[PDB]
Amino acid sequence: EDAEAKAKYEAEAAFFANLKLSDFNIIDTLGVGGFGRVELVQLKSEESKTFAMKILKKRHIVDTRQQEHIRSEKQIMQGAHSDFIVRLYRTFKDSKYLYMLMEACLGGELWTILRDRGSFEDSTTRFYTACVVEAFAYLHSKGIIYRDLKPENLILDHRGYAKLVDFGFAKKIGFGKKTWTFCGTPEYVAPEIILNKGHDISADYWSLGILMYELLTGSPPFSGPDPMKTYNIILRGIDMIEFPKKIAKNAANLIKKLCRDNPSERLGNLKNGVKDIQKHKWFEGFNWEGLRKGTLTPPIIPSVASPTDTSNFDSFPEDNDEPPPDDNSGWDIDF
Repeated sequence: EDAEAKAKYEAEAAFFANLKLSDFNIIDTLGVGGFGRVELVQLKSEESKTFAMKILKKRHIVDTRQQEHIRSEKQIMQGAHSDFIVRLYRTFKDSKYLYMLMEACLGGELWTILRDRGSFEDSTTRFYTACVVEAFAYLHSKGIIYRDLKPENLILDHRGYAKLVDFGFAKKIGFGKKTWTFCGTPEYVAPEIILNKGHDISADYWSLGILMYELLTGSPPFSGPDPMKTYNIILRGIDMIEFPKKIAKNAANLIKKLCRDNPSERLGNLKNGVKDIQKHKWFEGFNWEGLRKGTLTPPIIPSVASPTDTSNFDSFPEDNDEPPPDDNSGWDIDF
């Protein structure tokens, strides 16, 4: 359906080029962080159309020296056209804020669902991991590293399909090159990142193993009382970890194959690439075709009554903060 899809995407681009911020009403808050907030917004002329608007304070970006990361986030997410990646339709800007008009996924944050349930069963975790694998296949085929994989970066749509959000640390990297930024909490850093050896797409495969473990247990496999102990545990290796009994044999095999120390040895980096992950015995009987067609039934069916239903999210108080200072540095010229 390539010609149909291209026509649909062109029509979308033309549709969003014409919108202004005054075309939207704020419905409710979907998330609050240090970056800013994510507000559910409703198009005034078509009340069935709602979106997740991420609103970031520009001065806080400058203070944290995240300008390049944010520009990369916009470029990568706005150019990505994947059913397993939250769409970024367009951006806005004024002197104090950046605005990112994203696809609204009202099934809820995977991290809050994981919190409520404690842990996910094997088949549930398998569905979510397959969603991540498809997203990674797309990005890596485009030479993009995601880096920031964790439950907080996955969100469910109204169907229960999981999609990657937050591309703040995503980065395009050349063949035969590496990047050096230490991103993410200490529990999620690959060994090459801990040892300051540089990293590439292979680090994503490490994170995939971590994510499976966390989804199956509620906690990532390497965690100490302090960051240095955490890194020493990571250097000790996935094979030195005492896996809990609930993790199935094949899941443990796949986790160990993704979390190998040598980046060139990790599953997904070998001769058949991501196929080696998809063909792993853990995915025996998993219908990848049905997942990409949307016909596979998700493990958790969200209840969403309408495009303005935010009941799958935690409640958040309205923004009452002092506005940040203006930022006219011009680094946001493309927004």
